[PDB]
Amino acid sequence: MDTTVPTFSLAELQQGLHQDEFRRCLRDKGLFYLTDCGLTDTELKSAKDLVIDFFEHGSEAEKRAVTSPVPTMRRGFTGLSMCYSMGTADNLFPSGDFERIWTQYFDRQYTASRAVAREVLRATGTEPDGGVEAFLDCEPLLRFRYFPQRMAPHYDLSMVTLIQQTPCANGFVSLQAEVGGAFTDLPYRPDAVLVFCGAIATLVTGGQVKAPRHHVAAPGSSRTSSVFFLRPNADFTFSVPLARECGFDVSLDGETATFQDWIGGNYVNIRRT
Amino acid sequence: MDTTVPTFSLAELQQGLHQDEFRRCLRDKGLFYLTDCGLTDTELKSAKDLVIDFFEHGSEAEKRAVTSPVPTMRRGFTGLSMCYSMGTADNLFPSGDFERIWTQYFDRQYTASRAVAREVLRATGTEPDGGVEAFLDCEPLLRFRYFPQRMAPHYDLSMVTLIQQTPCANGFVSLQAEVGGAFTDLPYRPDAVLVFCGAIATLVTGGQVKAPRHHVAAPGSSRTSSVFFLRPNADFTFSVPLARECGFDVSLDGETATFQDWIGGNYVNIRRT
Amino acid sequence: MDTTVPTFSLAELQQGLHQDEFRRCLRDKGLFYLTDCGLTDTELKSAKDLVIDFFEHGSEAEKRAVTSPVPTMRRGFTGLSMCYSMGTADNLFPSGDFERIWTQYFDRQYTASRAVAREVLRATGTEPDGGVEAFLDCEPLLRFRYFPQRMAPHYDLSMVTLIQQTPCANGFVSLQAEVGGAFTDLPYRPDAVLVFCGAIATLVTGGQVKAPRHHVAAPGSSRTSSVFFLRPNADFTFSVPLARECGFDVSLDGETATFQDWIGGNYVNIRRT
Ligand SMILES: O=CC(=O)CCC(=O)O
Ligand SMILES: O=CC(=O)CCC(=O)O
Ligand SMILES: O=CC(=O)CCC(=O)O
Ligand SMILES: [Fe+3]
Ligand SMILES: [Fe+3]
Ligand SMILES: [Fe+3]
Repeated sequence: MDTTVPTFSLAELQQGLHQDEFRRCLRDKGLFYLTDCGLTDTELKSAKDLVIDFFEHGSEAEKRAVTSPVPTMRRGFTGLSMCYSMGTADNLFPSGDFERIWTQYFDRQYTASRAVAREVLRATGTEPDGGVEAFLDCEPLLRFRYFPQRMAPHYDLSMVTLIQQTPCANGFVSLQAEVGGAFTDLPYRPDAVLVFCGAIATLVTGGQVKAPRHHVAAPGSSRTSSVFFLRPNADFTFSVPLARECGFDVSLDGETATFQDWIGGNYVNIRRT
Repeated sequence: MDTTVPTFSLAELQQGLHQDEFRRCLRDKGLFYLTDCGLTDTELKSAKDLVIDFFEHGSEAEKRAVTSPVPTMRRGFTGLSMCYSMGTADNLFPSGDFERIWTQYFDRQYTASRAVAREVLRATGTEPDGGVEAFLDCEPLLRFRYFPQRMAPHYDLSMVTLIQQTPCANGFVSLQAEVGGAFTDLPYRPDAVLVFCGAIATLVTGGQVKAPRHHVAAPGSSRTSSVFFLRPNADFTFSVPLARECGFDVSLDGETATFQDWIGGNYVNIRRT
Repeated sequence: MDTTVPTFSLAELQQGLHQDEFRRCLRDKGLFYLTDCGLTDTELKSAKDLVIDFFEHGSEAEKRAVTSPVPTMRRGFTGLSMCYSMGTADNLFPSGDFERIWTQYFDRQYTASRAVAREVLRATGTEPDGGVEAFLDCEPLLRFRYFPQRMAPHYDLSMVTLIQQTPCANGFVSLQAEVGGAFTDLPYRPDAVLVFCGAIATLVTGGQVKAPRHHVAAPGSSRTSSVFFLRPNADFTFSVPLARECGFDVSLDGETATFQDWIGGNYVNIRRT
C-alpha cells in the first residue's frame, strides 16, 4: 500500500546501493526524486532569473529574434504563459550572459538525465540494440515554462523526464502523479529533481519500468517548471513482439521497428490513455 | 426518410436472406442490431459480473498485477471509471474463474465479429487483397468499461465494432448515432448486439459501407459497455486511388498502401471529423 | 512595433514591386491580404449563394447523394454547422448550376493560391526539390463552412491558405491572428483575400517564412468562410537538417524526407503548439 514517492541519491545508485529498492520503484511507481546528481537549487535560480528577466523585460523585437518561424516550442521563445526551449544544437539565445548560463544548465541536465537513464538500464539488465551509449547520445529537449497565476493527465513518451519546479508563493502543490492508484502530490524539493520514467523506458527494458500518468491541479499560484525530456534517436530499434507484450498497441508489420516507425516523423512527447 | 436503426439475424444473413435490405443499410446507415450471432444476454451478465466484482473488490495489489506498465488500455485493467481489455494473446487475467469466463466471452465476440464482417464483405462483393480469411484473422481489441453515475462524436476506424451495453437503472439511453442526418438513440437490447461499421469497412469495400459518427449523451445513470473492435492487420493492403475516391484524405505516394502506411505505427481506434 | 496586417497586389508583386516589403512581411508576420488576384466579391457571392441554398433547402436525400461514406470533410457535404468541400477531382456536386459555378470558383482559388505561392518562393529565392511547378501542382483542398449564430489557436500545415469570409451582419470580427505578439483582427475585405502562410512555406524556404497562429473569437453573429489549403504532394522532398534548423521537431532518420514521412499517411491541415 506504500504510496510514497521515494528519493534516491544518484551517487549512491552509481555505487550499486539500493538496487532492490530502485528496481521495485521503477516497476511499481516509475517516478522518484533524485538527489546528488549535479543539479543544484542555486543553479536553477541562476538560469530561472535570467530567463524570467527576458520574459518580463525583453522587447517584442528581442523576443522575435529568438522565436522560431513555426511555433513548435522546440527552440527559443514561445509566447502562449511563456516558454524557453533548447537542445544540444540549433539554439536561439537572447543577448548577454544568457547563452553561457543556459548552455551550462542544459549540460548539467543532460548529464544527469543520461546518468539516471544509465542506472535505469543497469538496474533492469537492459542492453539497448546498438548499445547503451549510442542509445543515450540522443535527442533531448529542455523546456522552461512560466505559468502566471490545468493540464490533462498523460504519460511521457521520453526515456526519462527530469523536472525542476519553483514553488507557488502561497505553497499550493500543482503537479500530481498516479501512485498506487491515487494521485499523489509532487512538491518542489530545493535539494532534488523529480524524475518521471517515460514510455521509452518501458519499451527498452521490456516492461520492467512503469510510465506513470501525471497532471497539474488548479488551486500566489504562479509557478515555473524546467522539463527535460531525454528522447531516443529516430533510429532507436526495438523488438515488435516484445513491445506488444508490455502493452504497446503497435500496428507494425514484422519483427523489429524504429522509434520513427512507431511515433512517426515528428516527436510526440506525451500521450493520453 | 426512414431513420430507424434496423436489426438483422446473423443466421438469416448467412442463409442469403435480406441481401438488398442489408446492402442498403450498410450503404446508407452503416449500423444495425444483430441477433442470432451466439452472443447472449446471460453470457454478458456472466462476464460482466466477475469483472464488476474485480472492479469493486479487487485490491490495489491484484489490480497492479494485471495492469500494464504503460497505461494504453490494450490489456488488463485500467483505472481512469474502469476498464478491462483483452485480445487474442498477451492477456492479464485476475485469479480464479475470470480467465475461463473471459476467454470464452472474447472468443464468442471474435467469432460474431468475423462472421458479420464476412457478411459485409459478401454483401458488397468484396475480396480483400490477400483473401477474406487472412483479412479477418486480425488484431481485435475488446474493452469493457464501467461508467459511474460525455463522449465527443467520432467514427470508428475498425472493420466493424460490436457493442453490448448494460442499461442505466433509470432507463436513460446514452449511446447515439447519426442516422439520416439526426442523432438516434441506440438502446440496450437484451437479445441483440449493436454493430457499427468502421472506416476500414468503408475502405475495403471501396466506399460501399458508411462509417457512422456516434457519441454518448449526458443525462441511476451508471452503465457499462463491452466494445469489440475488429481491427485489420498492419499489412492489410488497399488501393490508394480507390481510398481517395471514397473520401479518405490520404497523403500516400504511389498506388497501394498498407494499414500501417496510413494509420502509422500505433493503432488508432477512433477519429473525429 | 508595426502590427498592421499588410495588403499586397498580386499583380504588383508579379511585376517585381515591393519585394523588400513582401519578404519582410513573410518573415515577420506570415500573413497578408491579397488584391488583384482574380478573386472577386461578386464570385464569392455567386458560389456562396448556391451552396447556402443547398445547405438550407437541400433534402436529406440530396445531401446524402453528395456525402462521403466516411465523414472526412474531404469532398462533398458534411453536416456538423455545415461544410462543402472540393479538390481537383473526385468531387460530389449537387444537381444543376452548382458544378459549373463551383468548378470555376475552385479553379480561380487554385490559380490565385499557386500564383501567390510562386511569389513567396521567388521572394525567398527558393527552388523546391523537383522544381517549382511540380511543387505547386499539388493536393489542394477547399472547404466552405456555414457557421450559425470558438476555435482553438493553431497554425496551418499548408504551403499557403487563402481565406474569403462573409461578415457577421452585426459587424463582429471573428478571425484573429498573432501579429507582433498580439492577436489582431482579420476582418472581411470585399476587395481582398486573406493569405496565411503555412508550415510548408516555412519548411520549403528554409525558415524564411513565418507560419502564424490564428483562432476564431466568440462574440447577427453567423458567418461563412471559404478556406483553400494549398497542400504539397506526398512526395514533396526536403532536407532533414534544414527542417530542424527552422524549428521542426522532426524524428526522421537520415538526410532527406518526404511530406508523407513527416506527416504520415493522412493529410493533417492544422497543428497546435
Ligand atoms: O510533460 C510535461 C509535463 O508533465 C509538465 C509538468 C509540469 O507542469 O510540471
Ligand atoms: O469507440 C468506442 C465507442 O464508441 C464507445 C461507445 C460506448 O460508450 O458505448
Ligand atoms: O484552418 C482553418 C482555419 O483557420 C479556419 C478559419 C476561419 O474560420 O475562418
Ligand atoms: Fe509530462
Ligand atoms: Fe466508437
Ligand atoms: Fe487555420
